[PDB]
Amino acid sequence: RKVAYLTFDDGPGKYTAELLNTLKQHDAKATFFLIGANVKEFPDLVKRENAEGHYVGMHSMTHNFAKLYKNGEYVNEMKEDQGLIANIIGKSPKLTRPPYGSMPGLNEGLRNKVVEGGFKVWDWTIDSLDWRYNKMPVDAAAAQIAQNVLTNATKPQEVILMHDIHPQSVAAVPAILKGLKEKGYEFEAYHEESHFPVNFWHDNRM
Amino acid sequence: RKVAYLTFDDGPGKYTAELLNTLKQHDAKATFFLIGANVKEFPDLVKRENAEGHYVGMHSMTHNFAKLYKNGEYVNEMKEDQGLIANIIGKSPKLTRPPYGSMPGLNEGLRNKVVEGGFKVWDWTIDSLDWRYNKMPVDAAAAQIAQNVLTNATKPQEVILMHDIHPQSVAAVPAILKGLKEKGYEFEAYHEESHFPVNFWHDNRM
Amino acid sequence: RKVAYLTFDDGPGKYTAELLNTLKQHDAKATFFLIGANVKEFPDLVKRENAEGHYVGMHSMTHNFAKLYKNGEYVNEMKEDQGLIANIIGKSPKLTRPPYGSMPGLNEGLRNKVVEGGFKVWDWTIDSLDWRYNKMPVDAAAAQIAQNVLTNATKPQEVILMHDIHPQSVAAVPAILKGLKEKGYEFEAYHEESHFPVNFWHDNRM
Amino acid sequence: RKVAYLTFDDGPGKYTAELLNTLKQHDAKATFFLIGANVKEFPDLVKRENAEGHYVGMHSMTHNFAKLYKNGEYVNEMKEDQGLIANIIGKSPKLTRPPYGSMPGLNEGLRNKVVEGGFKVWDWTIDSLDWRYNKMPVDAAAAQIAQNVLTNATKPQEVILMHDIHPQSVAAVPAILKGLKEKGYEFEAYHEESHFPVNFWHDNRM
Ligand SMILES: N=C(N)NCCC[C@H](N)C(=O)NO
Ligand SMILES: [Zn+2]
Ligand SMILES: [Zn+2]
Ligand SMILES: [Zn+2]
Ligand SMILES: [Zn+2]
Repeated sequence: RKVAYLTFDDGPGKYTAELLNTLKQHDAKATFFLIGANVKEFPDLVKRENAEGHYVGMHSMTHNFAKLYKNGEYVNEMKEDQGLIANIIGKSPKLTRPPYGSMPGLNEGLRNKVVEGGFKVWDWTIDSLDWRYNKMPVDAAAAQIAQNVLTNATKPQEVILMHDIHPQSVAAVPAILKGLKEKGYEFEAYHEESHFPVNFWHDNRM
Repeated sequence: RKVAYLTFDDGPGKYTAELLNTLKQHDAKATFFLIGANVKEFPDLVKRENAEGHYVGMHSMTHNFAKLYKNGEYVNEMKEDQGLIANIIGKSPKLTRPPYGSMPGLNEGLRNKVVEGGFKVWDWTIDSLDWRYNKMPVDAAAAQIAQNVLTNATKPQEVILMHDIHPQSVAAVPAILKGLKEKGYEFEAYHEESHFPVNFWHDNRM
Repeated sequence: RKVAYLTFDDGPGKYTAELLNTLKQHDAKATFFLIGANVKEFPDLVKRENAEGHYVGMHSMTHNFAKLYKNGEYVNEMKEDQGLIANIIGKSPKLTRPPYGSMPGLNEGLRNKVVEGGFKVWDWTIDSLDWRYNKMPVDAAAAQIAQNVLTNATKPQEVILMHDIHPQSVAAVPAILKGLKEKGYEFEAYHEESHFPVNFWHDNRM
Repeated sequence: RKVAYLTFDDGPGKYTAELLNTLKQHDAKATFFLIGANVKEFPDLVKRENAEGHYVGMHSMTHNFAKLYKNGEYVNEMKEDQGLIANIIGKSPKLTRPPYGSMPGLNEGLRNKVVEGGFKVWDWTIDSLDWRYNKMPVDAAAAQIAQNVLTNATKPQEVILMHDIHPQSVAAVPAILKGLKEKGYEFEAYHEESHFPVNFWHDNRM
């Protein structure tokens, strides 16, 4: 079975509800990796993401490279971001998404602390590259991002990276949902029991 | 449609002429990010890079993290570097490659300055790790450096980070050239007219 | 009659148990040079190395060059390390493995004191370089590290230097085991009564 | 095609005239790498070595790892040793043999200085392991030593590392000298305009 894991970073944002509506019409499940401050400011959308069948994961508190990796705060920020989400959805997620991917920031020491604290790490297999088209005419941008994604969809499992804080990304998800559904894909959320490694370190403990 | 951008950093140096011959024999173009100290010491090598169809960009004066980022000399140092390079080749190139990468050093202050100065910032999407392989037989090191590069070229555009100031790096270039070619890359150089963003801050202004 | 002596340094550590299993699966015996702080923290791992047919040697307390050599605490530290290990496994090992190798730390005075104290000193005849491969996917590093050891085993007795305190290192050992055994090596531990000299000073009193 | 390049280090010494007699007795030609202070002390042996058709090359002034490599004095000591030898044999040898081998002592920087100062660098392809048997019965010691050597002789050219300051090494030579004539080998000395690379770095500028 060819599965497509849509993943969404740095949320929630002002386009998130738009996106949740779009995904529901297509009976598509997804994963969100939320930043701490956005959880505080959008508790509703967070509750809604869970309620509508999507996995809710963490993406830290600061999204600051020096704190997370150089100063080794990764696991602490994931844990605090875990609390905020637990307070809303009533369960403590295990799946983290490292800001800026895990390579090279998540060294051998921190990778131990992630395993030792119960967390999994998921990077991705596809960069939609949606940030390139920021502040550009949404329509044209989005269809380009769909190209970025659709034409790299090759292997049975695919973990796609998108940012639902950007309009062109959210706008792209329509056209990505059609073309992937074509090539035999299914759009599921990440399931914690069904975990399989997807990380730049090929580190199978996460 | 696939294009690989070999980029060589910290040069020019005593191996740089050898690399220039290898590039020319294979009809391949690359990009060089130079430390001004070497611009001065090897001005003929700078002049030849530009003359053989390669891009000549800046990589600062001091290559000192503290001066560049903590003290905020990045844009200064890149313009000094720019001036020196112009005197030799007649162009004031706009592309900068930050020492130690942009993340975490190029903060938002400097990033604004970069844009207000009309400069451009390239990081990389493939790290050859070439300079680390310096405690082994050069040919064996070059094999492992090619292997790194060859097995990470997946995207239609790869910005491969190397350093022309180490023997194992230049020795690695032929295997690299041959491999990517079988995978379908061309080895164009950077063109300023065709700039597409490549940093770690996902800042598509630079 | 060819014999590979796998040696692991700076342990025990969080991957030592996994490595201990993997040795067991292949009936291979090895040698562990331990740091005193680690000996104190993982006492049961020490016991398990010993109880499984491995030689348990010393690698100082501080792994601090200036304290060991410029200050001459080498024999002191290896003696305290010996004391700590004996309390666990019942025997006072004699063999030490110098942090940073013996050249040039183990000066003549210290080499004399080594011999006066009944200690033996081993450096190695093959550097895996394993610990340098900590910025790449762990499988990939492990394959390069295997390649290193395999392509350098040519002498009837080879002492391979590794570190069991790194994931890529422990991941390299299976491919190292298979390979050397293709080349007809068997994997013994160090044996006190069968001591032969292996050091950079060519001092056959050690 | 058969060639065996016997090389002897750290000379001249007490047994060098014996060795020189042994080689002459077998029409064998060899290579000596001389330490500076031994050249000062044994001018006749140095003179005699050149006069009888063997190559005379340098092996440094101090034979000191930290001065040569860490403090970067290698080339200076080789040039100084070179002067001493020129003052006796009326030419300046190009071939140096690094104390302790070139790996990892001779880094990329020092390998440039050696290239630039006009010097070549020969390691070896066979370690006699002669130093193991020091202060042991010269008879048995030598026989073992011929064995280590003869055993690993299989490639068209061999560069054997021996030490003519040791009695067992010298005594071993008769047994080696036609252990190798049968296998085919002929015993030539090194000649500069016939130079081919034999170095642990596989650096072919050397
Ligand atoms: N100490 C270091 N080299 N830092 C690691 C990254 C260096 C960066 N690729 C660079 O400066 N390239 O020129
Ligand atoms: Zn993010
Ligand atoms: Zn640099
Ligand atoms: Zn160590
Ligand atoms: Zn020597």
